[PDB]
Parts: sequence; structure tokens; C-alpha cells
Amino acid sequence: MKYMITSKGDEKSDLLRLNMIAGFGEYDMEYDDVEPEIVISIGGDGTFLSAFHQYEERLDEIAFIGIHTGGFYADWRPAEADKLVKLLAKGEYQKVSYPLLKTTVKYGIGKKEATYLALNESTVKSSGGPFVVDVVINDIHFERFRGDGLCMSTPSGTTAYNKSLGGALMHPSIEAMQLTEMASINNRVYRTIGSPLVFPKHHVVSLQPVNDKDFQISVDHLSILHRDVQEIRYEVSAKKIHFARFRSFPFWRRVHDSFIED
Amino acid sequence: MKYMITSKGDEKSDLLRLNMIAGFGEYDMEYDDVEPEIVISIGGDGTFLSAFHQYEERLDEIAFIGIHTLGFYADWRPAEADKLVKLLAKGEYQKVSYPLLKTTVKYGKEATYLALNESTVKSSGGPFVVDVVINDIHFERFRGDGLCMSTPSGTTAYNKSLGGALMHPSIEAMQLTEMASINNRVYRTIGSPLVFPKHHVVSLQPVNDKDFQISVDHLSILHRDVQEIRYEVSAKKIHFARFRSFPFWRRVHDSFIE
Amino acid sequence: MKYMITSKGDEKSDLLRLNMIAGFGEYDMEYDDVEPEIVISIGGDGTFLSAFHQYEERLDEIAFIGIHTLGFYADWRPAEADKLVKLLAKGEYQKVSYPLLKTTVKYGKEATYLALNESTVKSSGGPFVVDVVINDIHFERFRGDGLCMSTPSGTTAYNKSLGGALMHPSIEAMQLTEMASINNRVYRTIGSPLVFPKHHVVSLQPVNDKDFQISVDHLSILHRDVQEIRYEVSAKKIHFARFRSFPFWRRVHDSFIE
Amino acid sequence: MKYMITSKGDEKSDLLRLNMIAGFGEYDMEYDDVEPEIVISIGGDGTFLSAFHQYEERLDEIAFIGIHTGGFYADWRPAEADKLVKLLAKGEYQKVSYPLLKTTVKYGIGKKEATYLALNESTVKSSGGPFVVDVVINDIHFERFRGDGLCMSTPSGTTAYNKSLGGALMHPSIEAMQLTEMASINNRVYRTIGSPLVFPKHHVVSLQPVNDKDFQISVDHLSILHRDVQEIRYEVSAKKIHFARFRSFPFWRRVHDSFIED
Ligand SMILES: Nc1ncnc2c1ncn2[C@@H]1O[C@H](CN2CC#Cc3nc4c(N)ncnc4n3[C@@H]3O[C@H](CNS(=O)(=O)CCNC(=O)C2)[C@@H](O)[C@H]3O)[C@@H](O)[C@H]1O
Ligand SMILES: Nc1ncnc2c1ncn2[C@@H]1O[C@H](CN2CC#Cc3nc4c(N)ncnc4n3[C@@H]3O[C@H](CNS(=O)(=O)CCNC(=O)C2)[C@@H](O)[C@H]3O)[C@@H](O)[C@H]1O
Ligand SMILES: Nc1ncnc2c1ncn2[C@@H]1O[C@H](CN2CC#Cc3nc4c(N)ncnc4n3[C@@H]3O[C@H](CNS(=O)(=O)CCNC(=O)C2)[C@@H](O)[C@H]3O)[C@@H](O)[C@H]1O
Ligand SMILES: Nc1ncnc2c1ncn2[C@@H]1O[C@H](CN2CC#Cc3nc4c(N)ncnc4n3[C@@H]3O[C@H](CNS(=O)(=O)CCNC(=O)C2)[C@@H](O)[C@H]3O)[C@@H](O)[C@H]1O
Repeated sequence: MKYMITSKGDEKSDLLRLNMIAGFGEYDMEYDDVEPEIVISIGGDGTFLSAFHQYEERLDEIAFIGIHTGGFYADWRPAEADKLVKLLAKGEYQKVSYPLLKTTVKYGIGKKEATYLALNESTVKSSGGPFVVDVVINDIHFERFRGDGLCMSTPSGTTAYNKSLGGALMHPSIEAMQLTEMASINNRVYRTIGSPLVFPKHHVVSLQPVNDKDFQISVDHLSILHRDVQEIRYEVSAKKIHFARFRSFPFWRRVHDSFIED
Repeated sequence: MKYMITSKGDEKSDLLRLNMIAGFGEYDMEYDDVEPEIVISIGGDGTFLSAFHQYEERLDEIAFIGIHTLGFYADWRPAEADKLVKLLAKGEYQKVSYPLLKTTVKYGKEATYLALNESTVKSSGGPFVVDVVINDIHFERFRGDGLCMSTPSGTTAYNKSLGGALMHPSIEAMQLTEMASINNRVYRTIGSPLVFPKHHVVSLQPVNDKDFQISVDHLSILHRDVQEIRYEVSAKKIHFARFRSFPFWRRVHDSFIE
Repeated sequence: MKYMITSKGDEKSDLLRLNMIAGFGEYDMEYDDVEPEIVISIGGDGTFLSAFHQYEERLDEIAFIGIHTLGFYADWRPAEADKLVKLLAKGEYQKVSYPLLKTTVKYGKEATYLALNESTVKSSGGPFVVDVVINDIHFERFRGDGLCMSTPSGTTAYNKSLGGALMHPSIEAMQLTEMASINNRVYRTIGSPLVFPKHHVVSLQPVNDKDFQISVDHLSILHRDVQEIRYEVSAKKIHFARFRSFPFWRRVHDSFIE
Repeated sequence: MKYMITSKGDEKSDLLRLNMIAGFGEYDMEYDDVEPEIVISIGGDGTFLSAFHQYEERLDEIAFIGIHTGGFYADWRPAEADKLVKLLAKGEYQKVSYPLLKTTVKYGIGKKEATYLALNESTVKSSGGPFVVDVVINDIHFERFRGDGLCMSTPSGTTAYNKSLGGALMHPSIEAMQLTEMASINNRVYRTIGSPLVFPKHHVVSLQPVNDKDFQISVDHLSILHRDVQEIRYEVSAKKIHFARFRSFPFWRRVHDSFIED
């Protein structure tokens, strides 16, 4: 099929790329940078996200693969690159899909709505001052949050930032999204739930400003400033990321290898 | 149809049950506490958990209703009992299902327990050390006070006090949470809570002591010669008779926020 | 003696200050905002923190009073302002001291900052990595959102939201708390908060970026070319004029419990 | 001076003991099991606590030393035992003192008061049912606690159980005690502070029962059942444990070596 490869930038990753492109040529396989079907990422999880977001408009026609150079989303060590070209050329793989998080930001008098898709998470922090938003879950005013910010994570994203916030680890087969607090203030005048929340596939969380309307919104490795925000909407995306897998690397085992030693 | 009513025991709960039985007596509603299709609980969640475990062998045939006299599982206030009698006589309700936890203990038979809130494992009295196997993976050797495995609807209970997350009951999953784990240069646990899907099995296997203080909801018993505890989302569900809209996130708000 | 009054700025706070100045005008009380021995703050803790930093070069000569119009540092309600005028004119007060945090930033001079609540260190925008040296010990290489070093009286503020502990102000110590640290198979931080005594020095030294967003109480400024941040219990203290018994644990109760 | 040695029980620790006693004999030093002045512990931190509590009535006349066989309170590796006998016989050491926690339990119609001294901590848990106590700090009813129990730790005890509860690590030069919660219930009907508390040398925390009066009280490696408890009192002890130190092993470095790798 059509493929492309994104490099991290260092000398190692680049040469591995060329070498993989040289092997791919030997098998009558076409490099298509515009509309590929297999996207290969050589680098780290930062590099994998870069590739995911490079092709977020063709996620239904793409099956990602990662090669870890320096990798939660990687399944291949560099020394396995030649083997991966072969198995790939033979079509000896099975597609697997993880859930994604849709982020919608409504802002301005024009009520523009920017929609973002996130693989790890989307976070919301203020412009420097106090962060205060109302958390609306569907039709329920759940709480008025005051603190450093809010993190909304995918299942596969719970082992990243979410984890550092005290969130829980969810198996990627659970089409859910998780909301964790960042240094929430809690006394008698202000209260939050203080517990992470896990929302199912049909629920919508709507963050609404209370005073200042400027917010720093991150989507995975990105961080955008939005002014005059009226609403930040969170929901499990209908779109899913597809991985081309050739062997068994269960999620918990991947959790075990990343955080548990001996 | 056939029903029963279980009471917390106090004077108020007892009279309310008597009054409702007298109201059902005006309809084709048969009191039968051996084979009830409707079980009404009058009391707190402790009462409701008791009623659930009193009929765990026929959950597939029963619809539970809770009347609160904190009532997380109760949908009804005591003043509206008479209204509940009529609405139930008229069959003006839908059936909602909540997922449950299957807890299996095998020795050296095999005792199986269903849970609505959670199941925790602590030590008889000494050091608590157990290996945590997930499916075919030896995930970690836990060293602490104990472990908690809760249902979605139990995440707002003991799981919440442990730092776990609250999961909407539409998710068929179970969450595992540590109790004061040890993390030094050697001993290492994940720390984070864990949320497993319906097709996963969490197996706790002893390392040193084989006696464990095992809990299922409000019940706690010393189990001896334990060779394994296995947790997994039960194929069985608990069914409530729902009369008006009362979403889960709303109950969570009312119980903790304001 | 010489005094001054600083106001939050709103209409009520401004008039109250005017009314008190008119009351002090009946006693040998000289208004002097260059060299005041008594500084009165009318507003919130944000006002009080501002007043403190407006006179940090003469803390050894000033006694602070706080009038609340959440007021953790305020001892006085607005209705009792007139009573405060008389009691202060009569010298009917004792002096209580709270410990402070010394924050030193050295580049490639050396800026020094006193703190009443805390000092936090975050990243300009990229990854935050800093080595944490305690005295002559390389304790850990922190990887996270940032770090918070608070005074005893600041432990009820930002330090509390981070999970730190509340320390009674009679303890001359400072507490360090992490902000969303990273703990995987490689990166490893202590996790627990740290409480250091008066004779210890906590030095944060960059690894990669040398630009840090540094905060002292309510002030936050981008510091560039930072070579080190050093934290240590300041030899200096903040002095309040205390008129009635109001213990620290009582203020904590009123602010968080009921 | 007069010394004694407590062994863990295994074959290694016992032989090291005898061998140290053989060396101590060579230096005209007297083993006194009743009223020693140096107490040496060979084993782990569990063994060290056993020795501390074996001699809690002569803490003003004793200087403890630990040898780690399998040790937060140890300063010596077994291969250093001969060296320790020599330096000890030469009096080449400096005494250092850590704070301790006094625990007083008032119980029964007779209002008996049992007083315990703890090196790590003292914890309070119920008889199996619900645990509900009022926390009185001096003359202030601070909170009514509902949960699994309460932990009160010494400075040197903050790196043990306290740590596992989310408490903070205090340098042993701070004569304070720290209170951490065990799975406190928090909703709208019940509230706790949720934060660890650090009390100074002059403050007294008084746990008072609300309903049931039976409690399981632990003091370091011990756990006693007290019936009809009226009050559990906590305060920094006037007594301090003395260590004979011969070299620099700073507390934070000891924290570093125990929990921080590489
Ligand atoms: N305080 C925080 N704690 C934990 N995670 C955080 C924090 N702040 C941000 N993040 C995550 O960073 C992602 C952005 N990042 C790419 C990645 C990634 C990634 N994803 C996963 C995953 N799914 N599971 C498990 N580990 C994963 N990691 C690993 O994380 C490290 C990168 N983070 S950093 O080097 O500390 C600074 C931020 N780095 C970037 O700019 C690029 C690497 O070792 C990587 O391998 C965001 O999306 C947040 O999630
Ligand atoms: N440290 C703990 N923290 C939090 N929960 C704990 C703790 N220890 C045990 N549990 C739970 O108790 C259940 C058993 N319990 C009946 C119930 C219930 C119940 N279930 C839910 C739910 N699903 N969501 C939201 N609130 C819920 N609650 C409420 O919880 C309180 C009961 N806890 S108690 O009175 O403080 C002492 C223990 N109580 C019993 O003997 C009887 C009541 O207000 C009740 O209304 C076990 O199953 C554990 O889970
Ligand atoms: N995520 C955070 N959570 C908790 N505290 C935080 C957080 N971020 C910053 N801070 C502290 O704010 C101080 C600066 N702040 C003035 C004050 C104060 C103050 N000091 C104490 C004290 N010692 N004990 C007990 N309560 C105290 N409070 C109360 O705190 C609230 C202010 N926080 S805010 O309005 O939500 C947003 C930030 N506010 C400002 O701009 C001005 C008020 O009700 C106040 O009354 C810094 O110094 C950080 O410490
Ligand atoms: N959930 C818990 N998490 C953390 N600590 C706990 C927990 N439960 C009890 N404790 C402590 O145990 C002491 C009793 N214990 C002797 C010791 C000790 C000791 N003291 C210190 C110290 N000051 N700093 C740093 N590490 C220290 N350790 C180390 O701790 C382990 C022992 N705990 S155990 O093997 O998990 C089960 C309980 N063991 C006993 O019966 C005997 C060893 O590796 C030891 O080296 C109590 O006093 C609690 O503090």
C-alpha cells in the first residue's frame, strides 16, 4: 500500500527512515506523503503524536506504526526495522483501534467553534491569573472549579499526564474519557469533587468560563491560546486511531514495562 | 405481582413498610418474600446492600427499589411512599441495569460472591503481601494494607475514599485501588488506580500468609487457606425499577458537592 | 505612633480606611506611609500579601494588622474597626511572629525575595527539569510541572492544594511540594512533601532550560538565565499586633471545616 | 561501658552478635542485659524497634546503635562489625537525639491511663466496624473524623507508614508530630481536613470516641486492643532516643538511599 515515515530529526532516526524506504522500494511499495495508508513514526511518543496530528484528517484511512528511538505508542525496536518492512509488505498485520477525545472550543462574538482531536489528552489553564470554570455534564451543573486547570484524557492517555495528576489507568477498550483536577482549591466557599471522573461514550462535558474568558488549551504536545472562550466541549470522538499490530503486546504489559520494574 | 419489603428496623422504617403493604393490598400485588419480582428497601444504603445480598440467587428475576429514611441507592423519599405504591401498581416504570463484581475465592470447593459496592482484601493481622496477576501477566507484587475492587456504582463509596475515580454505571468495568502501599527502593507498586474491562480477570495470589480478611460490600469474614482471589465483571446485573429521571452524575453532585 | 492603612480599593474598603484615619486623628497617632510602625490592611489575603511586600525592607520595624472585607491573615472584621482604633491607640496588643521563606535567584547580581505564603518554580513553556540539591546532597532530579516551597502559614494556601501538610506557624521550617511529577521506569521523584528545618538550604539547579517562571506569593515573573534558586528559612520574621486569642488551628478549622 | 546486643533470630545475626561479644570481651567491656548503656541491634528496622521498646524505661541512659542484616535506623553494615567494636571501645562517638511521640490511652470506669512511647508512629483503628472520633487539638474541637483510622508519626517515623498515607517527610531536628488520615469519608454530611497536620512540641491532640469505645491501637510494631476508651492523647514526648554516631549519614541522604535510585 501507500506509506510514509516521519522522523524525529536526529541522525539515527533519519537513517533508519531512509533504510526503511530503501527496503520498502525493494517490495514495490509506494511512498505517498499526501494520502498514505500506513504511517510509520520513528522517534518517541512526542514524535508519534506529531505524526498522529499530521494526519488527523485521514484517521479512517491510516494505520499507524511506531518505532521507538528514544515509547508508549511504539511496538518495534530499531533492530527490527527490516523485519517490519517484510511483514508489512506481506500484509501480515491486524488493525486495532483506540478511542480518541473530541475537543470543541467556542469563542468570540462570531461563536466560532474549533474542533481538535487528542490522543493523550486536552488540558485547560488560564491566561496567568485565576482559573474558574463551571463544569457542565450534559444538562447538569456539576461544579464550579477553581484551581490551576483541568485535564481530560483518553484511555491510552491515562498513562501520561493523567497519571501524574492522580487519575486512573483505563484499558483502551473502554470508550471513555477521564477528567482530573489540577490543584483545586477546597475550603468552605469553594468545593470540587476532588476525585477523577470517567465519562462514557455518550456524555458531553462543557467547561464554561465564569469571569475572564482567555484560556491556554493544550492538545497533546500542542498548547494554543484562545481568547473570549464561551465553552470548551469534551466528548469521546466518533473517530478512532488505527494501529497495525503484528504480535501480542497487551496494554497492561505495556503499563507494566513502563512503570513497574523487576 | 409478587413483592416484598425489607426495613432498616427502626420504628419509622417498620411503620412505613406496614403502611405500604396496606396500600399494595388494594391492588393485584401479592406479598411473597420467597419469590418476589419487586423488592423494596426502606432505610439506608446499608439496608439496600443487605437486601441485594439477601436475593443474590435471583437477581435475574427481581427489580430493586430503594426508599431512603445518605441514600445513594435510594430513589424515593419516605413522604412519597404512597405515590410509589400507585405508580408501581400501575407498572409505570422502566428497568435500568447496573454492573456487578464477581469475586471468586479458591482454597487448597470455590466460593463465589457478587458485589454491588466493592470487595476488599486485607491481612489477618500481619504483613499483607500478594501478587497481582492480570490475565496472563504478573503485573506487580503488592505490599500494603490491602486492595479494593469496586463496581462502577461502588466507585463513589469506599473506592472514592481511597483516591479512585468515579465511573458512570453505564461502563461495564471494575476499578482496583491500593490501600497504603509501600514504595521504597525495592518494593514498587503502580500507585495509580486501575480500571479493567468486562473481559479481564484480576487474580490475587498469596506470597506468604494464606489467610485474608475478605470483604464484600458490608460483609467481612476471615478466609483461611486462600489460594487465590479472582475479580472480574460479573455477567450478572442488578435491576432497578426506575420511575423518574435521576441521572448518575446528578446523584454524585447531590451527595458530595451541594 | 506612626501608622498607615492600605485598602483593597473597592468603595467599602476605601471608606473604612478614611473612617479609621479620622479616628486615629483623636490620638497621638501619626499617619506616615514612609516609616510606619503599624501597617493596617483592609481587604483580603491578596491585599495583605501586597502590604507585606510593599514593606519587606522594614519588616523588623513594622507590626501588621489585617482587617477582612476568605481572610486567613485578617484578625478583624470591618464592623469592629472603631474598636481596633481605640485598642491600638491604647497599646493593648502583644506581638506575634511568623517565619518567612528566603528565596534567592542567582544568574550568570543575585536577587533575593522574602515570601509569606510560598515560592513556586515552573517552566517558561517547555519541559521543566531541575536538579534538587539539599545542602550537600543531590537528592533527586525533578521532572514535572513545577515545585512549591511554602512557609508554615502558607501551608494552608497553595501547598494545601498540592497535597502538602499544614504546619503550625511556631515551627521555623519550609515545606517543598511537587507539581504533577513524572514517575515512570526511569524518572523518579520522592513524591512525598518535604519539611526542612531552619538550617537547611534547598537549591534548584537547571538541567536543560535556564528560564523559569518564578513566583513569590501573588507575584509571578519570567526569570531568564537562571543559574540557581535557593530556598531557606529566612532569618527575618513578620510581626503581627495581636489583641485577642485566635489560635492557628482555630483559623484552619474556620477556613476549611465549618 | 555496659552494653547488650539484641539479635533478629536468624543464624547470621546471632553469630555476628556472639562475634561482637567476643570482640567486646577483648576490650574489657561488660555485657549487661539489665542496665546497659549502649544497646546494639542486629537485624532490621523491626528488630531495632524491638530493642527500643525493650528499653523504653532507660532511654535517658542508653545510646542505641543498629547493624542492618535485612534498615532505616541502621548505620552499620555487618562487615563493619569489628570496626564498630573498636570505635565503641575507644569512645570515638557523638550522641544524637531524635524526638519521640507520647501516646496516652484513658479507658474504663477506673479511668486508667496507659502511656506508650513510639519511635515510628501510633495508629488508631476501630474494632471492625465504623471508626468515628472527635479530634480535639488543645481546647479546639477540630473535626469529627470518620474513616479507617488515624496515624500519628514522629519525625523519623514520617518515612514509614506516614509516607504510605500521603504524609510529609520531616527532618528529625523538628520536634513535632504529624497526623495523617486513613481513608476518610468526605461528602456533605461528613467532612475532614484531608490534609496531614504537623503539631509543635507544646500541642496535645486528643482523640475522643463518639459511639463505640473499642479501638485497636498500634505502637510501632505492636498492636493492642483497648476497650471502653475515653481518650487517646498524642503529644511530642519529653524523652528522646539517643543514637551513638561515629560518622556523617545525614537524614535526607538516608531518605535518598531508601527511596531514590540512580
Ligand atoms: N507533568 C507531566 N506528567 C506526565 N506526562 C506529562 C506531563 N506533562 C505533559 N505530559 C505528557 O506529555 C505529552 C506531550 N509530550 C509527548 C509525550 C508523551 C507520552 N505519552 C505517553 C502515554 N500515553 N503514556 C505514557 N507515557 C507517555 N509519554 C511519555 O511522557 C514523556 C513526555 N512528557 S515530558 O517529557 O515530561 C514533557 C512534555 N513532553 C512533550 O512536550 C511531548 C515521555 O517520556 C513520553 O514517552 C502530553 O500529551 C502529556 O500527556
Ligand atoms: N472508609 C470508608 N470510606 C468510605 N466508604 C467506606 C469506608 N469503609 C467502608 N465503606 C463502604 O461502606 C459500605 C458498607 N456500608 C453501607 C454503605 C454504603 C454506601 N454505598 C455507597 C455508594 N455506592 N456510593 C456512595 N455512598 C455510599 N455509601 C454510604 O457510605 C456510608 C457508609 N460508610 S460508613 O458508615 O462510614 C462505615 C461503613 N458502613 C457500613 O458498615 C455499611 C453511608 O453514608 C452510605 O450511605 C461498603 O460497601 C464500603 O463501600
Ligand atoms: N491553585 C491554588 N490553590 C490554592 N491556593 C493557590 C492556588 N494558586 C495560587 N494560590 C495562592 O494564592 C496566593 C495569592 N493570592 C492571595 C492569597 C491568598 C491566601 N493565602 C492563604 C493562606 N496562607 N492560607 C489560607 N488561605 C489563603 N489564601 C486564600 O487563597 C485564595 C486566593 N487564591 S485564588 O483566588 O483561588 C487564585 C490565586 N489568588 C491570587 O491571585 C492572590 C483566597 O481565598 C485567599 O483568601 C498565593 O500566595 C498562593 O499561595
Ligand atoms: N502500609 C505500610 N506502609 C509503610 N510502612 C508501614 C506500613 N504498615 C506498617 N508500616 C511500618 O511498619 C512498622 C513496623 N515494622 C517495623 C518497621 C519498619 C520501618 N521503619 C521505617 C522508617 N522509620 N522509615 C522507613 N522505612 C521504615 N521501615 C521499613 O518498613 C518495612 C516494615 N513494614 S512492612 O514490612 O511493610 C509491615 C509492617 N512490619 C512490621 O510488622 C514491623 C521494612 O521494609 C522496614 O525497613 C510500623 O512502625 C510502620 O511505620
